[PDB]
Amino acid sequence: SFKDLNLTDAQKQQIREIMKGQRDQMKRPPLEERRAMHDIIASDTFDKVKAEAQIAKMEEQRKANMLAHMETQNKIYNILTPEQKKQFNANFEKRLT
Amino acid sequence: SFKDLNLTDAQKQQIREIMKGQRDQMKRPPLEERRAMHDIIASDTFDKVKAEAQIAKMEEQRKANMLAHMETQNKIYNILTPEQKKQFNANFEKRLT
Ligand SMILES: [Cl-]
Ligand SMILES: [Cl-]
Ligand SMILES: [Cl-]
Ligand SMILES: [Cl-]
Ligand SMILES: [Cl-]
Ligand SMILES: [Cl-]
Ligand SMILES: [Cl-]
Ligand SMILES: [Mg+2]
Ligand SMILES: [Zn+2]
Ligand SMILES: [Zn+2]
Ligand SMILES: [Zn+2]
Ligand SMILES: [Zn+2]
Ligand SMILES: [Zn+2]
Ligand SMILES: [Zn+2]
Ligand SMILES: [Zn+2]
Ligand SMILES: [Zn+2]
Ligand SMILES: [Zn+2]
Ligand SMILES: [Zn+2]
Ligand SMILES: [Zn+2]
Ligand SMILES: [Zn+2]
Ligand SMILES: [Zn+2]
Repeated sequence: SFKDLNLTDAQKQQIREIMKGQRDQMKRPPLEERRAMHDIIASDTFDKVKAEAQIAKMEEQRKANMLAHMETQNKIYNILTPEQKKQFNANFEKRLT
Repeated sequence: SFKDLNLTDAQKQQIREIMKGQRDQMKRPPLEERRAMHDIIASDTFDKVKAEAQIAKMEEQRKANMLAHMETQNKIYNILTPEQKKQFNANFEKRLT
């Protein structure tokens, strides 16, 4: 939640420039992934080998998405003032998502 | 100047580290050059050969100073974002030193 940091107008513009500078922006849990999960779950046995293959399948896409996310967050962190960084870091310590 | 350069606090710290890292590094003794220049000017006749020797001595100090200056500016340039580099380059066109 960047919005509780009292972002300056300059910082709001800088965030826009960062988010345009790293926009993917991917959709919400691909239907294909869900359908593969569905096939594993709605079966009379749990197929662990099949499940492992399903879990691994989008590893490349996850890597690209998570790299973009982390780089974006790092860029935003670095436009913050020392006061804002302390608040961001305190908030980080309390959340688990 | 740094005119319209939106420096991150991380980059402002990096600049301080660069500028401290050049202000200490090599020696600066310039009063001797100035005193030799003074003695050429405040003399009953102009000694061209002596003046040429003073100028050549000054080239040593100029080299040291210019190398330090350019290296410092290069280090600063390389902490900048692409947007900031474009602004730095535009500003460079308007400044004289
Ligand atoms: Cl489904
Ligand atoms: Cl069956
Ligand atoms: Cl069966
Ligand atoms: Cl793989
Ligand atoms: Cl943490
Ligand atoms: Cl310069
Ligand atoms: Cl300069
Ligand atoms: Mg060096
Ligand atoms: Zn900007
Ligand atoms: Zn389904
Ligand atoms: Zn199915
Ligand atoms: Zn069966
Ligand atoms: Zn296993
Ligand atoms: Zn793998
Ligand atoms: Zn993200
Ligand atoms: Zn995150
Ligand atoms: Zn932490
Ligand atoms: Zn005299
Ligand atoms: Zn002479
Ligand atoms: Zn300089
Ligand atoms: Zn300069």
